[PDB]
Amino acid sequence: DTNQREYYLREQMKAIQKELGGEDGLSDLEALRKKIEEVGMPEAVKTKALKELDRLERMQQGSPEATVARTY
Amino acid sequence: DTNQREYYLREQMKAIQKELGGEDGLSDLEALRKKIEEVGMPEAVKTKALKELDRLERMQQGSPEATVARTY
Repeated sequence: DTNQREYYLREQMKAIQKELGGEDGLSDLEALRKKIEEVGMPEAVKTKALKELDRLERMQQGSPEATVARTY
Repeated sequence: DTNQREYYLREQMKAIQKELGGEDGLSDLEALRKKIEEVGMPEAVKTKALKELDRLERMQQGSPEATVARTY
């Protein structure tokens, strides 16, 4: 039930996050987060990929740093 | 008083320019939509064309990337 309350909270963040500037998509970073936990993968490289994803998530997009971390 | 005057006159003139605009002004958005919908066309490139159109619909000017997605 505590997770229920939390996931409602972030459902509301879904709503305003969507409508606050238009919706690019299901948030293709969230598509990457889904796909990482589908294909394979070994445990060490899954940890490395999730740290790389969280690093890409909190930087501003369109940076030349970000277009390398997405291609990787 | 001067700040409130500035904001009112600023968006007044911009609304004047919008009204002096019919059919979204020149409105290259609907022009490239008509340039999509009247030729071809396959189906995955339909999705690619509509997502590039939706990336053009959100941001309008200031970044190089808006004109990049226009040309692309």
